[PDB]
Amino acid sequence: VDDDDKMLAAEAANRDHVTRCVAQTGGSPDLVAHTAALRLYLRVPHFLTEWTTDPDRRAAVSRALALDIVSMKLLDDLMDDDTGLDRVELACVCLRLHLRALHELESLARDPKAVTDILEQDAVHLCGGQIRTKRSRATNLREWRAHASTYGSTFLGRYGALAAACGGEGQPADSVREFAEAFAMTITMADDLTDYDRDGNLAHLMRTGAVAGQDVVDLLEELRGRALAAVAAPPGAPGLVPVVHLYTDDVLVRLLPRHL
Amino acid sequence: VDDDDKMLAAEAANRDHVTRCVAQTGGSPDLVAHTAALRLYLRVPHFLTEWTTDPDRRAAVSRALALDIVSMKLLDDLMDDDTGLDRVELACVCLRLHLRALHELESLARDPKAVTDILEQDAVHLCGGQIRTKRSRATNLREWRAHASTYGSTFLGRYGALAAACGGEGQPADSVREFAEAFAMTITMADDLTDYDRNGERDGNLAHLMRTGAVAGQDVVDLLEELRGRALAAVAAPPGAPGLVPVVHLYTDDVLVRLLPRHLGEAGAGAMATVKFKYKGEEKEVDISKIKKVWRVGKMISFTYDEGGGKTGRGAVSEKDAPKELLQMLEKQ
Repeated sequence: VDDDDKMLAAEAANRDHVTRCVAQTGGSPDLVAHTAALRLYLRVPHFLTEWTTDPDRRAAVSRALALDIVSMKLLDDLMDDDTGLDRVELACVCLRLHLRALHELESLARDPKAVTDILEQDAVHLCGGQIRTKRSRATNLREWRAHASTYGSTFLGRYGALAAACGGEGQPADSVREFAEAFAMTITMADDLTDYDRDGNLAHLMRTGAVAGQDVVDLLEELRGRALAAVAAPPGAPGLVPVVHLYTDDVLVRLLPRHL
Repeated sequence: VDDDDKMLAAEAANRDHVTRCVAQTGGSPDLVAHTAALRLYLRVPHFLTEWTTDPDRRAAVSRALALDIVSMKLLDDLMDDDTGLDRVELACVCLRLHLRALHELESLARDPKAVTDILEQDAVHLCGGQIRTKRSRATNLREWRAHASTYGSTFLGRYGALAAACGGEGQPADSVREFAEAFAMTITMADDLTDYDRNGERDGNLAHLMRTGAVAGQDVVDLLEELRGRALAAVAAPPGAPGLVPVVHLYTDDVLVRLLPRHLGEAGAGAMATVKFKYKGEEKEVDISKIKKVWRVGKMISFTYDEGGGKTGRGAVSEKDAPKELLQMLEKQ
């Protein structure tokens, strides 16, 4: 029973918890399936809970985070209106998943108040951030990274902080968040360079020559370094070291050559 | 500074808290103006907090409720997507207002879990309820009422419970939510009978079912009188919110007097009234519609009526056996 076996079971359990929840509140098969197809979004709560030593607590925080992350993904589907999904379903299941997550997270938190503290603290940075992102599109790496710091880093940073708040004492909360913010930007770049083929896209700027390949490599190496430092803070999440390498190397080896 | 002046001030203070909070998140002026226009959504929290004795707590709860009610209104605008407002602003301001409401309410709650408990308890009823409302359009009053009890009654009942949970001591939790649920249905009928023309709404719409013939006017009156009675009962429960009695009457009577007649017509209030009397030895009954002239002689009401053809009828009844309709023609003749 290695780390891959824990990750795979966590991912399956998060998926089942989300799909049961979407189904019982009236989600159509198409909306249930859409939800089941959010692979990395169902998997990333396992990474965020790597510092949680009680295996029962860890599975309960992981699936609570999966409900809210999926909820925020459906809200994001609702603002783009481009899935061909029923907007009533999208909106109603979005609210249902989010309210369940609030309840599951508040019942695991040392201090239930800490859930609403973390969600309010940078709500304006996150929500005002997403508005500015979709208004003025990026024209160089500086602007791309600034925007990806909100809908990517601040977005996962919050779930990092929530995993530390509900994962039992001792967790180095600042390092969990630091990990989430660095990892989020690696996978946001990945998504950008995948979702070009599938206007402020890093892929487009790379291909037009507004952004240079070596700069993207340097950012990825900076984010790798930031993620490795965060998981070496005491106590430490050594399990995340191969994870940081896997997602970073994948952008360098498989995705960068598609745009250069 | 009586109850009408407190109620205006509370809406204006909720409006200020909500519009500032929308502007600070990067909501455009149009979206700020949209939330400012939600007058009843902004006032309703004043009704829900009427039982709160400490006025600094009252104003805090009231504005925190306004934040989440408006947020959920933005979510609704985002699912219909017909406002012309930017979808990204609606979603991001929706989330932001909601997260600020959770923080403010959790700061005032007796229990740290009470807010998320109330929001979770009937989340499936509310969320699955709204899905089925748009999935399967109501074709009669029973169906209209069952749909309306989720996105109206359950919707506001939750803010009722949160007002009680966040409103310190002397809150009859069950009665506050009872009032919210009955009042929400009164308000939801008013919206349907209004938004028929304001929004051009047809499928599942109560005004359409009334005009179509699918729902009878008298059944609508009875439901309004039931919701009035339910709301009056809730605000009479000790320690009482007597300030809410004229508010219940105002909204119910407005549906009865102003909106109903636009969908019923000549006389949509049930059966045509009659006058019973004896005349030349026979039992007689005439419809108010056939009564020509009507006048008073002591306690007696004397009158003529169209008997069919050119023939004119004659009668006199005691004022004790006169229908209100005949006595009204007395006053207006």
